[PDB]
Amino acid sequence: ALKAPVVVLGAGLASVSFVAELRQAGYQGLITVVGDEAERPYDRPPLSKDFMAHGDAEKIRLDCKRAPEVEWLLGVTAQSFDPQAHTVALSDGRTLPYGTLVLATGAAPRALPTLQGATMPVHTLRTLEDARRIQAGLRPQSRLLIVGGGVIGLELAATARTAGVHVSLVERQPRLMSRAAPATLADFVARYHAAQGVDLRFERSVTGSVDGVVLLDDGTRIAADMVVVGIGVLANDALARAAGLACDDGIFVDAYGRTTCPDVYALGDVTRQRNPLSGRFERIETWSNAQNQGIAVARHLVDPTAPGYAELPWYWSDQGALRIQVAGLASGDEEIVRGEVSLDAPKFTLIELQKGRIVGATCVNNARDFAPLRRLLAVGAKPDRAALADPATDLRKLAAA
Amino acid sequence: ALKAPVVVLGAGLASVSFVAELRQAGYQGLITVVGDEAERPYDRPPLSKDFMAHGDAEKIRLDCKRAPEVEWLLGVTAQSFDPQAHTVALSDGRTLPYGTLVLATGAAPRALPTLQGATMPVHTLRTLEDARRIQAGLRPQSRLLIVGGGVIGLELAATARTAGVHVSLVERQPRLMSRAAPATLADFVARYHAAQGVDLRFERSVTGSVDGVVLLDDGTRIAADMVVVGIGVLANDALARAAGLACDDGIFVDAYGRTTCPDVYALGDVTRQRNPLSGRFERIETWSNAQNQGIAVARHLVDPTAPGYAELPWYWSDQGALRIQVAGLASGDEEIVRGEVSLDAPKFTLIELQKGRIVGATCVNNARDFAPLRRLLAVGAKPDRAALADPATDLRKLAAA
Ligand SMILES: Cc1cc2nc3c(=O)[nH]c(=O)nc-3n(C[C@H](O)[C@H](O)[C@H](O)COP(=O)(O)OP(=O)(O)OC[C@H]3O[C@@H](n4cnc5c(N)ncnc54)[C@H](O)[C@@H]3O)c2cc1C
Ligand SMILES: Cc1cc2nc3c(=O)[nH]c(=O)nc-3n(C[C@H](O)[C@H](O)[C@H](O)COP(=O)(O)OP(=O)(O)OC[C@H]3O[C@@H](n4cnc5c(N)ncnc54)[C@H](O)[C@@H]3O)c2cc1C
Ligand SMILES: NC(=O)C1=CN([C@@H]2O[C@H](COP(=O)(O)OP(=O)(O)OC[C@H]3O[C@@H](n4cnc5c(N)ncnc54)[C@H](OP(=O)(O)O)[C@@H]3O)[C@@H](O)[C@H]2O)C=CC1
Ligand SMILES: NC(=O)C1=CN([C@@H]2O[C@H](COP(=O)(O)OP(=O)(O)OC[C@H]3O[C@@H](n4cnc5c(N)ncnc54)[C@H](OP(=O)(O)O)[C@@H]3O)[C@@H](O)[C@H]2O)C=CC1
Repeated sequence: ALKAPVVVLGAGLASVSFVAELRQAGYQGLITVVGDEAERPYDRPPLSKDFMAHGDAEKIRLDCKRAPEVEWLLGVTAQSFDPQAHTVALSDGRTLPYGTLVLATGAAPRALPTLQGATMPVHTLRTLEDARRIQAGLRPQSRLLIVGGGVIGLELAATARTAGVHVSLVERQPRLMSRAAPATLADFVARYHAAQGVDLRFERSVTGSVDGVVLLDDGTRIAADMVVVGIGVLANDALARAAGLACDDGIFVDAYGRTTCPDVYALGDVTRQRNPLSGRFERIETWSNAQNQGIAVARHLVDPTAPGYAELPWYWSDQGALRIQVAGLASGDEEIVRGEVSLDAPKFTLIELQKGRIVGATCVNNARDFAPLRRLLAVGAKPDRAALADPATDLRKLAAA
Repeated sequence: ALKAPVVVLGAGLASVSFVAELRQAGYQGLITVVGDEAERPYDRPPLSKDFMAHGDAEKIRLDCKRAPEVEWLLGVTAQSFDPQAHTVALSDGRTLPYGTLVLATGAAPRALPTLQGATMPVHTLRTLEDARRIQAGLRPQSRLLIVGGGVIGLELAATARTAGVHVSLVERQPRLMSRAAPATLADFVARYHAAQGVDLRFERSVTGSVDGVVLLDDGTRIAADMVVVGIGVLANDALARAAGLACDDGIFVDAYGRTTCPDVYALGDVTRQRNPLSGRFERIETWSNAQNQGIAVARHLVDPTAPGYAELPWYWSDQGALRIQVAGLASGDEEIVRGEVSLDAPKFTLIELQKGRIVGATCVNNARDFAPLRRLLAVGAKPDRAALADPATDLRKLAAA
């Protein structure tokens, strides 16, 4: 079942969470983690916010305290694994044996093919190294072009604007945050960023670039000092594909984290997995999934009577004045709006229903309502829609029933 | 690896092919097959053609000669399996032990929700029982409505027209065969069926029905004596889902037929698997996949040095005067047309290319060209596009190089 020794590939949040849970659950056998970045394991969300702005990496490290007696092979790349021999080949020339192999290799940013041969700075934002490079190439009154209106681009937009950087943003879709956000939220978010001076360009794609100017598909030009591309990520599933595991931009796993290869597990951003709400497989890229799927897989490995991973997806995104929280599905057959949707001290809550049942929720600058909404979502609650809209209703009270 | 005893769930083409290959490859341990239909195992394509027209089921049975010493439990439903206990629970009250479990349970037709409460005959066409019922409810000059312009509906359309049945066909898409057919082929096929008297209704959906009349979304009505619904199939993956395997309208498998559950394999229509051409996972519903994936999985189970399943997808469809064969992707960046596309003695070949490389092909009434085109497709050939178009070119010769 859980067979020693355990080897984990990747040393991000998912991996750290997994190995800390193994220890906490009582596994005392060998754990070796292989991490290609030569960095003390660290959390990524500050890279678009407080780290980007203030630059102290020692405030963003992950705590490995709950993972004692782990050897972390930092700055080392796993090059292949042989699932028959039960071995992993490392870039430093060593080989690791394993009883259980855990793939927690995450995802890497998609490149924009039309900027491949560019002769101006073009960066993506995923690592400490990326953050440091983008940080050092921006100055107040510089001109930053962001490609992609996802949460990373928008988080960077906010931070750049606060620093006095002029920001343009090109998005292929008619709206921002098309991945996992209610249209009502996306529209408001566009309203917010436009008011903070972001120059938004919708339904535009980059067709190429020439000597410091980016070219768009509507025949026009944008001049920038730097391009940051944030058009999503792609699973780091190369080792899995080579070794014969089922993959498709992500390693297919069940609720136990099992791949199609015996004794090989996967978790976090690298996985394609079931979303219990939609009942479909999806590659979930959220911080909460990385942590929670990692814990769930570990728990069940040590104690096979534990249930499989069962959490419903949620995320937050901090974008300047907007502290955004989103849980569940972006849409249902009904949206209930609690509060006013206003740039004047923004504060509101959205609730998505499907046939009377809560299937998703959004809070903007309203954390207190988000926890109880997540509880209602989990148990498939069907509150009175009238009470859901009524400002006088205590969602915390409601949730407690 | 291959651990006795072997239990297979489902007794269709995929299952028969799998168990015959196990025997041929040298496995001599127990094989028990559980098949819910109380029928000698049989092939389905004649159900829309020669069986529908002539009604002799003894011409459509699968040969189990190459699968000696197999117990076929016909008319028995597997209700669950316990992958820990390594047992399968049967509807007759018995339990089967297994060393290796193989899920070959196929797929069932999708129902049309707007006809659920209908009070006129509404059938789907998948089994011998379906065929017999549709057969007995049609008469010459009866009015048949077919919902769905896939190969099954079109095959039935042809057979019904030949029998003197009036046929209407409603399709949601602007074209027929939207699943896996080049647009050039689909357009011609519509031309053919219209000329044979089929009343085609595109971009229409059924909204319901009232007392022998079907209602459409454009506010209109179609009167028919019988509706046959052919809007695709859904994987029979219930046992897999309950048992904790990764599934999403189909059981995820790698090229060895492995699911995410140790000692459980799956093959045929029930599987979601990698299409090597598109590099994406797909549920492939072709006869050739059922047979060939079943053989490939068996071969590798007996002999683990054998390669995994590697075939590229292809199918045929016999529709009246049109003997259609299609291999690979429906489209690339270029289509080459060999011959004239004409209702006057139809005979032509399409070739789809992607950056010089053959990625798909179609033959209509030209079997001799289809085999060599499949060989060129397999090795990713890049023939001179000029020679591909030139009528004087021998594709068989070309393929032999
Ligand atoms: C700029 C930024 C802002 C973010 N803000 C938010 C946010 O507002 N909200 C939110 O929910 N999430 C946010 N995220 C955080 C995010 O969701 C987590 O970082 C992520 O989900 C963690 O997943 P992971 O541990 O599986 O993968 P990763 O963090 O990618 O870790 C995988 C590691 O494995 C390494 N690796 C890959 N292949 C190999 C190999 N062969 N050998 C060794 N190592 C290998 C990778 O390089 C990587 O270091 C943000 C991320 C970024 C980059
Ligand atoms: C009308 C018709 C026309 C066709 N014509 C074409 C064609 O022109 N071209 C083409 O390429 N293909 C055609 N097909 C044939 C087709 O592609 C094959 O029949 C199919 O791919 C076989 O897949 P299978 O063996 O995996 O599944 P199936 O044939 O569905 O066999 C699975 C069996 O398992 C049974 N089962 C499911 N659950 C359980 C359980 N819990 N316990 C026991 N048994 C269970 C099912 O009832 C079924 O009998 C046609 C099919 C039909 C119905
Ligand atoms: N469910 C989840 O997994 C969610 C994850 N997050 C976060 O998302 C982050 C990563 O994604 P991010 O970088 O922000 O970008 P996104 O994945 O959000 O994508 C942003 C936009 O880029 C567009 N795009 C994608 N591909 C291309 C392309 N080839 N050319 C031009 N445009 C393209 C997309 O449009 P289009 O749709 O047309 O391709 C999309 O509108 C992760 O860090 C994660 O934390 C946030 C919410 C939910
Ligand atoms: N690659 C493969 O797997 C292929 C399999 N085949 C054969 O396909 C057969 C089964 O499919 P078949 O029954 O013919 O139908 P199809 O899967 O071909 O679908 C036919 C049409 O039905 C429409 N449709 C689907 N769902 C609905 C719905 N809920 N309401 C209204 N219309 C809908 C589809 O449109 P829409 O797209 O909008 O949903 C589609 O255009 C199998 O027997 C197999 O042999 C043939 C070629 C390739």
